[PDB]
Amino acid sequence: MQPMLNIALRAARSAGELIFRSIERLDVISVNEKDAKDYVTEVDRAAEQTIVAALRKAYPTHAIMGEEGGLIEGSGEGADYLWVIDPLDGTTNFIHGVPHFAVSIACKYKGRLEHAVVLDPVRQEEFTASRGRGAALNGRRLRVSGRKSLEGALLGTGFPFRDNQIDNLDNYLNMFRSLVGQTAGIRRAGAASLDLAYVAAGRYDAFWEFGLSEWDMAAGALLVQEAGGLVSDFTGSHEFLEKGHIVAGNTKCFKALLTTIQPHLPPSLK
Amino acid sequence: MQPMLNIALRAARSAGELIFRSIERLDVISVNEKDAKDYVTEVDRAAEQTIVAALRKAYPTHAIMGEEGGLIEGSGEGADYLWVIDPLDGTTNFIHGVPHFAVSIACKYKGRLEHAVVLDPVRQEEFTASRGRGAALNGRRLRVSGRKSLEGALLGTGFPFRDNQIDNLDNYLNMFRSLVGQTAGIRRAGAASLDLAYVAAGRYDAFWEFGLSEWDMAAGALLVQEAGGLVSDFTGSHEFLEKGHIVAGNTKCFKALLTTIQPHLPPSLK
Ligand SMILES: O=C(O)c1cc(O)c(O)c(O)c1
Ligand SMILES: O=C(O)c1cc(O)c(O)c(O)c1
Repeated sequence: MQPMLNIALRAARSAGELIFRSIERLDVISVNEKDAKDYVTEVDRAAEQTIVAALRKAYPTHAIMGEEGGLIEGSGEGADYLWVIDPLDGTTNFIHGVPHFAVSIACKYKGRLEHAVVLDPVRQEEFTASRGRGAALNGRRLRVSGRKSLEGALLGTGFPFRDNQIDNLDNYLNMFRSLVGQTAGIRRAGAASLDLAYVAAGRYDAFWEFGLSEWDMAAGALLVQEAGGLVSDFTGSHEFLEKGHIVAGNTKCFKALLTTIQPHLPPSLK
Repeated sequence: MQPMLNIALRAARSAGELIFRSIERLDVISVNEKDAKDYVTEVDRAAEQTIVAALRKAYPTHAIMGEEGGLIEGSGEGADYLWVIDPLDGTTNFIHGVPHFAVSIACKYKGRLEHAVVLDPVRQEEFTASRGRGAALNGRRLRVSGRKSLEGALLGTGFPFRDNQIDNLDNYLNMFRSLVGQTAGIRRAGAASLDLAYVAAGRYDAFWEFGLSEWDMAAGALLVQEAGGLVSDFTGSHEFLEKGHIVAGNTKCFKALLTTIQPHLPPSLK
């Protein structure tokens, strides 16, 4: 891999080790729900510090973006590079003790995905990719599935909003209803980055979600493109990071899933 | 532990080793669609034989009822024991290469759940219980969560039915709609056994599903009861194993989920 992807990978590993070590005290701390959520914010910030420290040791002039910290611009040539970091994808799973969550690290050069790490530290699954270098899971070269249609497909989605609102719920369930009929299953495991990784690995045949922020999609999107898959927003265009709505799949199941949800979209998602 | 639970646990381990070894040859699947389902049948039958050989080595007079093999009756005093086995719960996940599935073994004495093992061989998480001894995860005592209401709750569910048409999905989504309300999330992960285990561990606050077979509910239902939790069918009665509909939770989330679904059941599930 590129030295840059190796540094992203090593960062993701250190953060995942700290997050992994952090899940034990939760069931002990879980008795105070608000104090438990405060603790998870603190674990997330410790994970962000671990990632940023490792990245900035190799590239102190790069720009960095996170949910909480926002955009910190670079300097010189480094102004062109942007690290998009989600230190813990699947915070609801994490607070409940559900072992399915991940560190997510993307590197963008002039707005285009260059490098991606999605790291499951419980299963110790390291998903990696660089633009034009392909995708891998623990060093095994990854490829999207061969499935030709939604019949007998396994699809993923989520509902990533921090409150259950009826407009988002109605539109979400409209699409869900329309998408059940044929599939071998529909999966809601609760971490967008792992869903996109699973499409890249051939474990899922397609994935769709709206309401996502860039840090939840960026790495998974490169994994899927480098796996020979397709990624778009709900209009079929390439602004999934900016719009928050994404369809990702193998080529055929991507097209069928994108076409299937259009009749159910409000103009908001068009 | 009791020798009988130890034998259950050892059998679950050997089947998990075989299923784990069987996931590597998949190369995250998509070989031939038709060949893949047959492979799953082969893996499941090999695993059921591995479990049954350990069960009959220790207890040759016990009755045994498997997902593959169906019901084989016992003899003498052994006739009082029924082993209810799913050698691989989460077959659709397994065939796609999604690493979330479990071996599930219950033992019933005179109609009553007596022993339970649910084993996740990827995360190597061994959930165990005997009537009156409590439940454990890798030997560590389990207790259902403290959450007092469905507000910020995490729910588990699934809908394995695929009819020619969307009627049965409609009734399922009637229940789903009524249950979203104030919840933090719902999960659709593909293995009922692990969802009931997750209620028993405090990882889910409650769970509901209909169309389930006994071998997928039996072990998880004892895990929940021994974790201080509640199990019933969709009417609030205790015919979940026979009817295929089940609600499991901590005290308050079990009651609130039971209350919320009552108006939304079809006469099918009364
Ligand atoms: O219940 C859901 O719709 C759901 C809940 C979540 O908290 C979540 O992250 C997800 O991806 C889906
Ligand atoms: O078919 C099943 O055993 C099943 C299907 C699901 O959609 C699901 O979430 C689950 O826990 C189990």
